Amino acid sequence: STGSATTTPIDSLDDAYITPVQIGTPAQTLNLDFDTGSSDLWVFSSETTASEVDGQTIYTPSKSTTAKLLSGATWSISYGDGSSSSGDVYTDTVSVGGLTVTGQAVESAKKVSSSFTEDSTIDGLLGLAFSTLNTVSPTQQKTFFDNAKASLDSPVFTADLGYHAPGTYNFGFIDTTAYTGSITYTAVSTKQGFWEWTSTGYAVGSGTFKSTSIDGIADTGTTLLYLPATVVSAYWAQVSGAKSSSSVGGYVFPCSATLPSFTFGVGSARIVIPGDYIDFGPISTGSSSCFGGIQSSAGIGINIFGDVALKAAFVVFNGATTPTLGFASK
Repeated sequence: STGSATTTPIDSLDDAYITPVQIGTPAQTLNLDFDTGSSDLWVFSSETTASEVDGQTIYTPSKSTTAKLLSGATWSISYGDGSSSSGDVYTDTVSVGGLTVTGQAVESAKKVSSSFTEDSTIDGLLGLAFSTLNTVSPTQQKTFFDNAKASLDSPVFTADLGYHAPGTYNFGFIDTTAYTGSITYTAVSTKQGFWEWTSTGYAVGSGTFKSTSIDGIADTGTTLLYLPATVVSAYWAQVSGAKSSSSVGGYVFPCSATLPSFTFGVGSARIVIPGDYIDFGPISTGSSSCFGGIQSSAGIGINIFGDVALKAAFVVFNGATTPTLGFASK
């Protein structure tokens, strides 16, 4: 089997991407944030505290003839940005782009943090990291991809995120028309439950490529590119007037600036992020100071190849017995 679904930016800045997902019988379609940095499929629901729902579409398990309460199961998650959610668990039929999994754990939110309430466009998350990170207790549950894998034509999914435009998540096949050149594959460590890999270096604009190992995670659920402070300082030094602002919480730059590209290495291959992918617009409405899309990871504990980086590539998440990642230009 295969599946293919369009993923759409939630706003004009590409702050996140939403993908329609069919849950239950009859189908209830919710727009979920596909997140290769986490491993829970959770949704706003008829059980979510009413004051914490503000425009989201909800899953109502009582209206699904295939929903079954997973007795005794609860979940609770906290994300790297400080947001969180928790609740109980159903199993139900879940379909993405024509690919159907029966008995998928659907984690129904009883509580969500304010950042989720305030984002009316995201109805939940669909985790695509390794199932070892799933938070369901006392019996950990499998991700959608883990449940689908054995049925897929090939045990892979691909992320093709657009810049200011829709893109595609495919399951079970590699669309050879969706990229240019070849796909370069690179080793993955699953020891932390992430799609963790080592970039071979970087360049700023037309500058020379610096060969240096940068360990980080491929994370579709993170907006920005978080890299070591040395790398990030080298980037922003090429933007007149850019500075790190403690009050704003990262590098800002004059909105009148032209941003240089940023290149990252995948083996001997190179992925070029155009400068305009690094512009996240005014820090507040009407400001002439703009927020940068490349930020320091120093306060995180891990480097994160988020959407800024991933949207410049066609990315293969190869879930074979020994997982690997592939990157192609497009």
